[PDB]
Amino acid sequence: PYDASKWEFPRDRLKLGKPLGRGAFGQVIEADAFGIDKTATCRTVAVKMLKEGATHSEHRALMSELKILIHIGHHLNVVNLLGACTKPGGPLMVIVEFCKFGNLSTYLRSKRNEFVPYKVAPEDLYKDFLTLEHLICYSFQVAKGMEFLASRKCIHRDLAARNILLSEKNVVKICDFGLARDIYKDPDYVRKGDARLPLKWMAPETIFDRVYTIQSDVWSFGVLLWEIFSLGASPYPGVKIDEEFCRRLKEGTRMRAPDYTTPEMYQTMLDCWHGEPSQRPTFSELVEHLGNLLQANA
Ligand SMILES: CC#CC1=Nc2ccc(NC(=O)Cc3ncc(Oc4ccnc5cc(OC)ccc45)cc3OC)cc2C(C)(C)O1
Repeated sequence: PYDASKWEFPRDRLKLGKPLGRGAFGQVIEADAFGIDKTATCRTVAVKMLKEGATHSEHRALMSELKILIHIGHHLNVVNLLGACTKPGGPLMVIVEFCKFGNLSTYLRSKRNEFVPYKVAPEDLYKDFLTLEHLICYSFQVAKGMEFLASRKCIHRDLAARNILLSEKNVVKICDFGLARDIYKDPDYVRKGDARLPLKWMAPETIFDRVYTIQSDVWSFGVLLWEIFSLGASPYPGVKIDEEFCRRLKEGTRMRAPDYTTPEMYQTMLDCWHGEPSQRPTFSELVEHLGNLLQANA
């Protein structure tokens, strides 16, 4: 359902700005919302809306997404829904908290040179570098977000570092650009049947049987871990994404360890990549595991 008394935000109280992500039919825009949260307070927000080319079907899909985000609720590691513009005579707009640093994939890749496994040096004390603690922390935060989302009976279907955002104080948030990404222009999406699917993140039961579950999200999570500990590299490097790739993956062929991983983190990847979906760990198990890794790290 949609409770307008709670979620409806007047279009006039929203000041639209620069594009944040653009698709063919959808887009995410930066905006200035007046009193969306705390009474009479300006706040930077990100708005998802449709663009030229979009049809009634994309409009329907955007309303479903808004209703799903309403149903989800608040969690520190899930992008937070602030409101919506659903009234006639204007476009449908889904408003969320702004995440300053953008997607995790671009962010890690940009900071790849500023990576030091451990900050042991006394001179390095006052420098904003990426450490193994930071990477384990992001991995653990995504798992807490995915555990929360699992408890809400949701399935993501496109978990990847491109769908993780970085906010202030190293807080990561799960998101879904969806229509705000041009998948027909994007290389992470490969043509399979009548659609463009994120093949490199998909579990084998999804590539062949089109079966999406919380455990197939765990597989994607394993691929996301590879993205994190590769510092934003593209999965399966040098591999042609075709029928031979799909065949080998079902047989048990896995990715090699990324250049910045710890043996245990690659083991956690391998566990997430177990062929049988029931044998892959749960998000609740990954929270405790990654939580222990972060406590041992200190
Ligand atoms: C189990 C499970 C699960 C599960 N989890 C979800 C989590 C999130 C969503 N949808 C969204 O977040 C919509 C959305 N995504 C990214 C958006 O882009 C941004 C925002 C904030 N800051 C951004 C800064 C930026 O550059 C600096 C650039 C972009 C940004 C906006 C935006 O809405 C407006 C959907 C789901 C579904 C699939 C329903 O399921």
